[PDB]
Amino acid sequence: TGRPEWIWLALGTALMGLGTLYFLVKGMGVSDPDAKKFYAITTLVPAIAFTMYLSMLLGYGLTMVPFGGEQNPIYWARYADWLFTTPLLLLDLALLVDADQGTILALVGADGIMIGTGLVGALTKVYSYRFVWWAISTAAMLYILYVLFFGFTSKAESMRPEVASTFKVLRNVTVVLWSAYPVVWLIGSEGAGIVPLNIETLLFMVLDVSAKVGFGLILLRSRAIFG
Ligand SMILES: *C/C=C(C)/C=C/C=C(C)/C=C/C1=C(C)CCCC1(C)C
Repeated sequence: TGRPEWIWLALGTALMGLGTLYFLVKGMGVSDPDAKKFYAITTLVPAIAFTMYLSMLLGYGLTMVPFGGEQNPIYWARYADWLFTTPLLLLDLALLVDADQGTILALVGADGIMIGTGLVGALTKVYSYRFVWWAISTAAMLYILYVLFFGFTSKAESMRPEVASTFKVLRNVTVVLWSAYPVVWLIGSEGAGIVPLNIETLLFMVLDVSAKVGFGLILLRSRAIFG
């Protein structure tokens, strides 16, 4: 097939794999129980991304959805990735500030809605309705970000500065990166079709790699993960 976006898919696969192995190696050397917890969650995130980037590189996770008078190329494997990686990242943040079970449940649930309506919108055949689903998915994301910014930051204040400071950074990287996904979707192949797929794939790999390996490097190198 040789689609123009394959090189970014190859690069995404490469970065996710390397990040996975490094976290795995670093994770199985640590003896602290809590640190092990964080390591297991954070290593699994890029591990899942790697498998999906690899599948997409190999030609899977792609479907032609008709709308706008065109046969549009929609990479659905992405939602198969995000369905599990986004809540895991959320869990990392939750464990960090000792969030409550109710909070976590509500965040993971909002997250499920976000990815769920996102895919439904990415698969919808009525052009205008694709944006209705997109709109709902974004509303869910803003709920999650609101909670992370207003709820979590507040509870991270019961933690040590080292832990509060690590959370701030992770929270910040998350707010900035996550905020970017809906915009990429809106102007890319799933939406307005302004930004071509090859470029769109490039933007997504940069956000995904930054949001997973970037996020993991920051979290796993901190002393805040220790019991
Ligand atoms: C490793 C992957 C990460 C951190 C992915 C984050 C993905 C999002 C914040 C995705 C958000 C979306 C919307 C707000 C609406 C349209 C569809 C999505 C799923 C692209």
